[PDB]
Amino acid sequence: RSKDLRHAFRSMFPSSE
Repeated sequence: RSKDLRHAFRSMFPSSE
């Protein structure tokens, strides 16, 4: 979704990585 696209920003962080 267009709102879920904001969750992709976390992938850049070390928490998601």
